[PDB]
Parts: sequence; C-alpha cells; structure tokens
Amino acid sequence: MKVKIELKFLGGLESYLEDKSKNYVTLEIDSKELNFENLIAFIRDNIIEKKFVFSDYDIDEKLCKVMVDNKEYSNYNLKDKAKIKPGIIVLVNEYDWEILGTYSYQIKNDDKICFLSTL
Repeated sequence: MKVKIELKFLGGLESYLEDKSKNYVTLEIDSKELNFENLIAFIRDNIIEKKFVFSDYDIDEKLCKVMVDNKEYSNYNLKDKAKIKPGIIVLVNEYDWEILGTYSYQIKNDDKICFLSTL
C-alpha cells in the first residue's frame, strides 16, 4: 500500500543529508515489503552521504521505485537488511521504537521517523 513518511535526522546526522537546508526528507514507497531492515539499508546508502556513520555494512535484489523529496530512486532494495548503528536512537511519531517492536514495527502512511545520534 501507498506509504508516505518523514525521515528526520538529529544529533549531527542531518549534516550528511543531500539537502542541508532541512534536517528531514519525505519518503514515498508503494510496496507491502517496506520494513525497518530495508529502510535502514536504503537510508545508509542513498540518504546519508557519509560512510560508516548510520549503519554497519553487515550484508539478493528485488528493486522498487521510491521518491525522496522530489527525487525518484529506482534502486530501493526490498531484500536488503541493515541494523541501525549502536548509539543511534530511533523514534516513530516521537515514541522510542523499543515500545513499538523495533524492526518488527509495521511502518504506516504518515509516520514520522527520527534517527538521533548520540555518537
């Protein structure tokens, strides 16, 4: 189903965004396979411009089109999986993702996700 979310970056993570005029991007995806594992892998390689600061390079391809603000990407790998780097706090709608089921959380249309570095 159609999912439009906000991805906010805090604690210094915003300095690695393509658009440095704001600390967030909007992501649009029309796939039932969207999850935090493929979302973290995609942010790691396409939204965060600096290497090693967001997620480890721990890890098949099933690619899909996504919108990041007004830019289309065709390399969103629904089969990729990545863990958030320790020291990065994840919030969904300002709730700690630990009370949401972390990686098992079903991301929903209009969710506001925040990544806050303590590193």
